[PDB]
Amino acid sequence: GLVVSFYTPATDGATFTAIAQRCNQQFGGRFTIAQVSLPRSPNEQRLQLARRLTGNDRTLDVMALDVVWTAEFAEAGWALPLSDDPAGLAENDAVADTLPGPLATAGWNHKLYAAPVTTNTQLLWYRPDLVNSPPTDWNAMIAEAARLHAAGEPSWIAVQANQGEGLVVWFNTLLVSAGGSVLSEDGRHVTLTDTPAHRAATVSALQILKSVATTPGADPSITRTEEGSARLAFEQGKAALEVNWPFVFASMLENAVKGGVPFLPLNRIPQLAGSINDIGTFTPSDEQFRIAYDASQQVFGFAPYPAVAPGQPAKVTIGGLNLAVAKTTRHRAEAFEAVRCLRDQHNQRYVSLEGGLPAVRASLYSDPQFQAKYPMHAIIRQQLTDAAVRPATPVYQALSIRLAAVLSPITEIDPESTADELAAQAQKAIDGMG
Ligand SMILES: CC(=O)NC[C@H]1O[C@H](O[C@H]2O[C@H](CO)[C@@H](O)[C@H](O)[C@H]2O)[C@H](O)[C@@H](O)[C@@H]1O
Repeated sequence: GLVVSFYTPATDGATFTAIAQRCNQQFGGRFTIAQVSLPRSPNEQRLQLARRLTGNDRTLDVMALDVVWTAEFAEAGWALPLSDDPAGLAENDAVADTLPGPLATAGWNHKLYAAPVTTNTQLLWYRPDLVNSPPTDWNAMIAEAARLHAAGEPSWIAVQANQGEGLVVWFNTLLVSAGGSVLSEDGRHVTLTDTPAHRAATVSALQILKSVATTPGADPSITRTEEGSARLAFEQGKAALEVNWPFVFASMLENAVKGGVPFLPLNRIPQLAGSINDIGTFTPSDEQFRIAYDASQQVFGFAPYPAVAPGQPAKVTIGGLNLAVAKTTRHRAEAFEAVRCLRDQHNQRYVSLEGGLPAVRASLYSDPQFQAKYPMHAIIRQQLTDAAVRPATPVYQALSIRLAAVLSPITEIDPESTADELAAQAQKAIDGMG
């Protein structure tokens, strides 16, 4: 039969490949889903997809889009509205049993242009052996890092924030948690410094970035043009504190069974031998998962994202992937059917438990079988319930590029002047000038 192309980020290739294979057994010769990988950064995923769309690549069918691209891909007509499904089933499937935050990321001008498949929110990860209590706010984070430095322990605070979208996500979380916002609701005005309260929020966020940057024992990966991994920095024992997406859970066990984690020698447990499947994925039995998790809990713990204002949780920036159908497709019906199968219950369980990507199906967070294998479900769902959002605007690419260029390196942030520079660059971005 025909082939529905399914473009996903390369680091999520295998996972989605597996999901496609499952769905391929359910169509039975009618058509086949073929996964194709896109580069690692959201900007490059966007660039590849945009080149194929403006180039009228008629072989491009289904796209796994970062939540930040919806607006653009809706305004350009690149992502077909879900109401363009010839079967008329896409919208109802997308809203059914799906968390409202992801759905909000999938909409534009009161219409859905994608069906959420994965969502994302950052947690705090710590070494319970070296850190007696997980810090609840960012000043506590700085104090704990300084204490670990004074104790000769790893004092890095591992944040996946080099000079790109990760840094913008960190800033957005800090800013919204402080009561601020990059843009107005309609995305037409810059709200970083337009009122005293807004400017105060921006200044507090920049101050937190600067103080984390210059904390005793700070990571030297920020003062360089690096592609460093906070996940691997934690897994190598260089950091006892990390804020990152939940996939680092699935990584930690997996890499520990492969022998790649020094302080967690899961590879030396005979009962875990063979728990790595033939394509390199940690697929434990129930008892093997119990063994691995109970061993990991003495050196690996999770906690809510640190608050900005002590006394209430943070507003954590939402991320994830929404499934959209490209306007270039020759088979709208099969593309939307594939979208529906790719996000069904079984594949959501798989994408969360094996792929490390938070599911969007609300039912799963109320499923005890799922909860027993995904111990972070409660914190994830609560952080998704009151999540921060990045601005939804068709010029988000230029906006994020300009904001990242100003923010980095965070060692050079001067809160007041940097706030003014951020507002000016954001204005340039939204003026059709970025
Ligand atoms: C480094 C960073 O944080 N960039 C911002 C994007 O982070 C998330 O996406 C990345 O991480 C996911 C794993 O958790 C992975 O599936 C994606 O392929 C990565 O691009 C987040 O989901 C995105 O919305 C952020 O834009």
